Amino acid sequence: ATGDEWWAKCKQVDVLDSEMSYYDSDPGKHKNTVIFLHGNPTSSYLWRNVIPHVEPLARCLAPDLIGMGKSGKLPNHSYRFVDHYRYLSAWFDSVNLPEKVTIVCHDWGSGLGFHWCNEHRDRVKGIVHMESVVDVIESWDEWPDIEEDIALIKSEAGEEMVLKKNFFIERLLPSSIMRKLSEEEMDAYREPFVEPGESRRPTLTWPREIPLVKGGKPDVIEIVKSYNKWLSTSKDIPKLFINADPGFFSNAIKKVTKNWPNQKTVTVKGLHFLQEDSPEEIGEAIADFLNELTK
Ligand SMILES: O=c1n(Cc2ccc(O)cc2)nc2c(Cc3ccccc3)nc(-c3ccc(O)cc3)cn12
Repeated sequence: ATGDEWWAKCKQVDVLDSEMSYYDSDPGKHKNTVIFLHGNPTSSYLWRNVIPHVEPLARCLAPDLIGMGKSGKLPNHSYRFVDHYRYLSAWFDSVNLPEKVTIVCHDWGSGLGFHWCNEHRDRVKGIVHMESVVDVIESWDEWPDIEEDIALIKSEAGEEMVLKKNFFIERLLPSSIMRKLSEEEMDAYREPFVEPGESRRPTLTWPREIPLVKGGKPDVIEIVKSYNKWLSTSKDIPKLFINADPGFFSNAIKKVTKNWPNQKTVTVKGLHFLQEDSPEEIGEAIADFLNELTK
Protein backbone atom coordinates (compact mmCIF):
# COMPACT_ATOMS: atom_id res chain seq x y z
CA ALA A 1 0.00 0.00 0.00
CA THR A 2 1.52 3.26 -1.18
CA GLY A 3 1.09 6.46 0.75
CA ASP A 4 -1.18 7.72 -2.02
CA GLU A 5 -3.50 4.74 -1.57
CA TRP A 6 -3.62 5.16 2.20
CA TRP A 7 -4.27 8.89 2.31
CA ALA A 8 -6.91 8.61 -0.42
CA LYS A 9 -8.85 6.64 2.22
CA CYS A 10 -8.49 9.50 4.72
CA LYS A 11 -10.46 12.65 5.45
CA GLN A 12 -9.45 16.09 6.64
CA VAL A 13 -11.17 18.29 9.21
CA ASP A 14 -10.35 21.82 10.32
CA VAL A 15 -8.89 21.80 13.84
CA LEU A 16 -8.34 25.09 15.68
CA ASP A 17 -6.19 27.24 13.34
CA SER A 18 -5.05 24.28 11.21
CA GLU A 19 -6.31 20.94 9.87
CA MET A 20 -5.79 17.26 10.61
CA SER A 21 -6.00 14.25 8.32
CA TYR A 22 -7.48 11.01 9.64
CA TYR A 23 -8.69 7.58 8.61
CA ASP A 24 -12.33 6.83 9.46
CA SER A 25 -13.72 3.43 8.54
CA ASP A 26 -17.35 4.47 9.21
CA PRO A 27 -17.86 8.24 9.55
CA GLY A 28 -20.43 9.51 12.04
CA LYS A 29 -21.40 6.12 13.50
CA HIS A 30 -21.77 5.52 17.24
CA LYS A 31 -21.05 1.79 17.08
CA ASN A 32 -18.10 0.29 18.95
CA THR A 33 -15.32 2.77 18.14
CA VAL A 34 -11.51 2.44 18.30
CA ILE A 35 -8.99 5.28 17.87
CA PHE A 36 -5.42 4.46 16.81
CA LEU A 37 -2.65 6.89 17.83
CA HIS A 38 0.81 6.76 16.21
CA GLY A 39 4.03 8.31 17.58
CA ASN A 40 7.40 9.52 16.33
CA PRO A 41 8.25 9.64 13.38
CA THR A 42 5.25 7.81 11.95
CA SER A 43 1.65 8.68 10.95
CA SER A 44 -1.71 6.93 10.63
CA TYR A 45 0.02 4.91 7.87
CA LEU A 46 1.60 2.87 10.71
CA TRP A 47 -1.80 1.26 11.36
CA ARG A 48 -2.71 0.45 7.74
CA ASN A 49 -2.21 -3.32 8.15
CA VAL A 50 -3.57 -3.52 11.71
CA ILE A 51 -6.90 -1.80 11.10
CA PRO A 52 -8.22 -4.34 8.49
CA HIS A 53 -8.40 -6.95 11.29
CA VAL A 54 -10.34 -4.61 13.59
CA GLU A 55 -12.68 -2.63 11.35
CA PRO A 56 -14.96 -5.64 10.55
CA LEU A 57 -16.11 -5.33 14.17
CA ALA A 58 -15.58 -1.67 15.07
CA ARG A 59 -15.47 1.82 13.62
CA CYS A 60 -11.75 2.63 13.40
CA LEU A 61 -10.23 6.11 13.37
CA ALA A 62 -6.55 6.96 12.99
CA PRO A 63 -5.48 10.62 12.98
CA ASP A 64 -2.21 12.08 11.83
CA LEU A 65 -0.82 14.11 14.71
CA ILE A 66 -0.39 17.81 13.94
CA GLY A 67 2.63 18.48 11.72
CA MET A 68 2.79 14.79 10.83
CA GLY A 69 1.31 12.63 8.10
CA LYS A 70 -1.03 14.77 6.02
CA SER A 71 -1.97 17.04 8.92
CA GLY A 72 -1.17 20.74 8.79
CA LYS A 73 2.21 22.25 9.50
CA LEU A 74 2.21 24.91 12.21
CA PRO A 75 3.87 28.23 11.28
CA ASN A 76 5.22 28.71 14.81
CA HIS A 77 7.00 25.31 14.60
CA SER A 78 5.84 24.53 18.16
CA TYR A 79 5.24 20.79 18.55
CA ARG A 80 5.71 20.10 22.25
CA PHE A 81 3.60 17.46 23.96
CA VAL A 82 1.10 20.06 25.14
CA ASP A 83 0.87 21.54 21.62
CA HIS A 84 0.09 18.11 20.18
CA TYR A 85 -2.46 17.54 22.93
CA ARG A 86 -4.23 20.83 22.17
CA TYR A 87 -4.74 19.87 18.52
CA LEU A 88 -5.51 16.20 19.22
CA SER A 89 -8.11 17.06 21.89
CA ALA A 90 -9.85 19.38 19.44
CA TRP A 91 -9.74 16.62 16.83
CA PHE A 92 -11.51 14.24 19.26
CA ASP A 93 -14.33 16.81 19.53
CA SER A 94 -14.63 17.22 15.75
CA VAL A 95 -15.28 13.70 14.43
CA ASN A 96 -18.63 12.71 16.02
CA LEU A 97 -17.41 10.04 18.44
CA PRO A 98 -19.65 7.94 20.70
CA GLU A 99 -19.64 8.39 24.47
CA LYS A 100 -17.05 5.67 25.17
CA VAL A 101 -14.10 4.75 22.95
CA THR A 102 -11.18 2.34 22.97
CA ILE A 103 -7.70 3.84 22.50
CA VAL A 104 -4.95 1.86 20.74
CA CYS A 105 -1.64 3.66 21.02
CA HIS A 106 2.11 3.53 20.40
CA ASP A 107 5.14 5.59 21.42
CA TRP A 108 4.24 9.28 21.85
CA GLY A 109 0.69 8.45 20.75
CA SER A 110 0.43 6.56 24.02
CA GLY A 111 1.70 9.60 25.92
CA LEU A 112 -1.06 11.63 24.30
CA GLY A 113 -3.61 8.82 24.60
CA PHE A 114 -2.88 8.00 28.24
CA HIS A 115 -3.18 11.71 29.09
CA TRP A 116 -6.42 12.13 27.11
CA CYS A 117 -7.81 9.08 28.88
CA ASN A 118 -6.77 10.41 32.31
CA GLU A 119 -8.55 13.71 31.55
CA HIS A 120 -11.67 12.04 30.08
CA ARG A 121 -11.99 8.97 32.28
CA ASP A 122 -15.75 8.72 31.65
CA ARG A 123 -15.09 8.20 27.92
CA VAL A 124 -12.64 5.28 28.26
CA LYS A 125 -13.85 1.81 27.33
CA GLY A 126 -10.36 0.31 27.23
CA ILE A 127 -6.73 1.02 26.34
CA VAL A 128 -4.39 -1.02 24.14
CA HIS A 129 -0.77 0.13 24.38
CA MET A 130 2.58 -0.95 22.96
CA GLU A 131 6.12 0.46 23.17
CA SER A 132 4.41 3.08 25.26
CA VAL A 133 5.26 6.00 27.57
CA VAL A 134 4.12 4.34 30.77
CA ASP A 135 6.20 6.22 33.39
CA VAL A 136 8.91 8.79 33.89
CA ILE A 137 12.57 7.81 33.54
CA GLU A 138 14.64 8.25 36.69
CA SER A 139 17.68 6.01 36.60
CA TRP A 140 18.74 4.69 33.20
CA ASP A 141 19.43 1.30 34.81
CA GLU A 142 15.78 0.31 34.38
CA TRP A 143 15.46 1.48 30.78
CA PRO A 144 17.39 0.99 27.55
CA ASP A 145 20.45 3.18 27.97
CA ILE A 146 19.86 6.05 25.56
CA GLU A 147 21.12 8.71 27.99
CA GLU A 148 23.86 9.91 25.62
CA ASP A 149 21.54 9.74 22.62
CA ILE A 150 19.05 12.01 24.38
CA ALA A 151 21.84 14.41 25.43
CA LEU A 152 22.95 14.53 21.80
CA ILE A 153 19.49 15.13 20.33
CA LYS A 154 18.76 17.85 22.89
CA SER A 155 21.99 19.61 21.88
CA GLU A 156 22.26 21.91 18.87
CA ALA A 157 23.46 18.87 16.93
CA GLY A 158 19.83 17.73 16.95
CA GLU A 159 18.81 20.50 14.56
CA GLU A 160 21.46 19.30 12.12
CA MET A 161 20.73 15.58 12.55
CA VAL A 162 16.99 15.98 12.19
CA LEU A 163 16.08 19.15 10.32
CA LYS A 164 18.92 18.76 7.79
CA LYS A 165 19.59 14.99 7.68
CA ASN A 166 16.18 13.53 8.70
CA PHE A 167 17.86 11.26 11.27
CA PHE A 168 14.67 9.88 12.78
CA ILE A 169 13.20 8.88 9.39
CA GLU A 170 16.35 7.66 7.62
CA ARG A 171 18.29 6.04 10.49
CA LEU A 172 16.13 5.34 13.53
CA LEU A 173 12.95 4.10 11.82
CA PRO A 174 14.49 1.29 9.68
CA SER A 175 16.76 0.34 12.59
CA SER A 176 13.77 -0.82 14.66
CA ILE A 177 11.88 -2.73 11.96
CA MET A 178 12.93 -6.36 11.60
CA ARG A 179 12.12 -6.65 7.91
CA LYS A 180 13.21 -4.10 5.34
CA LEU A 181 10.41 -1.82 4.15
CA SER A 182 9.62 -1.69 0.47
CA GLU A 183 10.56 1.56 -1.25
CA GLU A 184 6.88 2.55 -1.44
CA GLU A 185 6.41 2.01 2.30
CA MET A 186 9.56 3.95 3.14
CA ASP A 187 8.43 6.78 0.84
CA ALA A 188 5.10 6.96 2.71
CA TYR A 189 7.03 7.60 5.93
CA ARG A 190 9.26 10.12 4.13
CA GLU A 191 6.45 12.11 2.51
CA PRO A 192 5.48 14.42 5.45
CA PHE A 193 9.18 15.29 5.87
CA VAL A 194 10.58 15.51 2.33
CA GLU A 195 11.41 19.20 2.79
CA PRO A 196 14.51 19.80 4.96
CA GLY A 197 13.92 22.41 7.60
CA GLU A 198 11.03 23.02 9.99
CA SER A 199 8.80 20.45 8.27
CA ARG A 200 10.85 17.94 10.28
CA ARG A 201 10.56 19.78 13.59
CA PRO A 202 7.99 17.36 15.08
CA THR A 203 10.49 14.49 14.81
CA LEU A 204 13.09 16.53 16.74
CA THR A 205 10.81 18.01 19.41
CA TRP A 206 9.29 14.63 20.28
CA PRO A 207 12.51 13.03 21.61
CA ARG A 208 13.40 16.28 23.37
CA GLU A 209 10.13 15.81 25.34
CA ILE A 210 11.17 12.38 26.71
CA PRO A 211 10.14 12.28 30.39
CA LEU A 212 13.53 12.18 32.05
CA VAL A 213 13.31 13.60 35.56
CA LYS A 214 15.44 16.77 35.96
CA GLY A 215 15.41 17.05 32.15
CA GLY A 216 13.80 20.49 31.89
CA LYS A 217 10.36 19.25 30.79
CA PRO A 218 8.41 19.48 34.04
CA ASP A 219 5.05 19.80 32.31
CA VAL A 220 5.56 16.42 30.59
CA ILE A 221 6.86 14.93 33.86
CA GLU A 222 3.76 16.01 35.80
CA ILE A 223 1.47 14.75 33.01
CA VAL A 224 3.13 11.32 32.90
CA LYS A 225 3.35 10.98 36.68
CA SER A 226 -0.37 11.78 36.85
CA TYR A 227 -1.56 9.28 34.29
CA ASN A 228 0.86 6.65 35.60
CA LYS A 229 -0.71 6.98 39.06
CA TRP A 230 -4.15 6.57 37.49
CA LEU A 231 -3.23 3.62 35.25
CA SER A 232 -1.60 1.91 38.26
CA THR A 233 -4.83 2.20 40.30
CA SER A 234 -7.63 2.03 37.69
CA LYS A 235 -9.22 -1.34 38.41
CA ASP A 236 -12.20 -0.35 36.24
CA ILE A 237 -10.22 0.35 33.02
CA PRO A 238 -9.49 -2.78 30.91
CA LYS A 239 -6.00 -2.65 29.42
CA LEU A 240 -4.11 -4.72 26.84
CA PHE A 241 -0.31 -4.49 26.79
CA ILE A 242 1.08 -5.74 23.48
CA ASN A 243 4.64 -6.79 24.31
CA ALA A 244 7.15 -6.82 21.45
CA ASP A 245 9.81 -9.56 21.38
CA PRO A 246 12.57 -8.53 21.46
CA GLY A 247 11.15 -4.99 21.30
CA PHE A 248 12.98 -1.89 22.46
CA PHE A 249 11.15 -0.49 25.51
CA SER A 250 8.94 -3.58 25.84
CA ASN A 251 11.11 -5.33 28.45
CA ALA A 252 11.14 -2.22 30.66
CA ILE A 253 7.39 -1.65 30.15
CA LYS A 254 6.64 -5.22 31.19
CA LYS A 255 8.46 -4.62 34.47
CA VAL A 256 7.03 -1.14 35.03
CA THR A 257 3.41 -2.21 34.47
CA LYS A 258 3.66 -5.63 36.16
CA ASN A 259 1.29 -4.54 38.95
CA TRP A 260 -1.15 -2.55 36.79
CA PRO A 261 -4.72 -3.74 37.47
CA ASN A 262 -7.09 -5.07 34.81
CA GLN A 263 -4.25 -5.64 32.30
CA LYS A 264 -3.73 -8.56 29.97
CA THR A 265 -0.60 -9.10 27.90
CA VAL A 266 -0.02 -10.53 24.43
CA THR A 267 3.47 -10.99 22.96
CA VAL A 268 4.22 -10.50 19.26
CA LYS A 269 7.46 -10.50 17.31
CA GLY A 270 9.00 -7.12 16.59
CA LEU A 271 11.30 -4.30 17.61
CA HIS A 272 10.01 -0.79 18.40
CA PHE A 273 7.87 -0.44 15.25
CA LEU A 274 6.18 -3.77 15.91
CA GLN A 275 3.25 -2.89 13.62
CA GLU A 276 5.51 -3.34 10.60
CA ASP A 277 6.41 -6.93 11.51
CA SER A 278 3.33 -8.37 13.26
CA PRO A 279 0.31 -6.36 12.06
CA GLU A 280 -1.98 -9.41 11.84
CA GLU A 281 -1.18 -10.60 15.37
CA ILE A 282 -1.64 -7.07 16.74
CA GLY A 283 -4.95 -6.57 14.92
CA GLU A 284 -6.27 -9.97 15.97
CA ALA A 285 -5.33 -9.28 19.60
CA ILE A 286 -7.19 -5.97 19.47
CA ALA A 287 -10.27 -7.60 17.94
CA ASP A 288 -10.33 -10.22 20.69
CA PHE A 289 -9.83 -7.57 23.38
CA LEU A 290 -12.81 -5.63 22.02
CA ASN A 291 -14.88 -8.80 22.45
CA GLU A 292 -13.82 -9.06 26.10
CA LEU A 293 -14.93 -5.46 26.71
CA THR A 294 -18.54 -6.63 26.57
CA LYS A 295 -17.97 -8.39 29.94
O1 LIG B 1 11.41 9.91 22.75
C1 LIG B 1 11.52 8.77 22.45
N1 LIG B 1 10.60 7.82 22.62
C2 LIG B 1 9.30 7.97 23.23
C3 LIG B 1 9.13 6.89 24.31
C4 LIG B 1 9.78 7.04 25.53
C5 LIG B 1 9.62 6.07 26.51
C6 LIG B 1 8.83 4.96 26.27
O2 LIG B 1 8.67 3.98 27.25
C7 LIG B 1 8.19 4.81 25.04
C8 LIG B 1 8.35 5.77 24.06
N2 LIG B 1 11.10 6.65 22.13
C9 LIG B 1 12.34 6.92 21.66
C10 LIG B 1 13.28 6.06 21.04
C11 LIG B 1 12.92 4.58 20.84
C12 LIG B 1 13.40 4.15 19.45
C13 LIG B 1 12.79 4.67 18.31
C14 LIG B 1 13.25 4.27 17.06
C15 LIG B 1 14.29 3.36 16.96
C16 LIG B 1 14.88 2.85 18.10
C17 LIG B 1 14.43 3.25 19.35
N3 LIG B 1 14.45 6.54 20.65
C18 LIG B 1 14.75 7.83 20.84
C19 LIG B 1 15.99 8.26 20.38
C20 LIG B 1 16.91 7.30 19.97
C21 LIG B 1 18.15 7.67 19.49
C22 LIG B 1 18.48 9.02 19.40
O3 LIG B 1 19.73 9.43 18.91
C23 LIG B 1 17.57 9.98 19.80
C24 LIG B 1 16.32 9.61 20.28
C25 LIG B 1 13.82 8.70 21.44
N4 LIG B 1 12.61 8.19 21.85
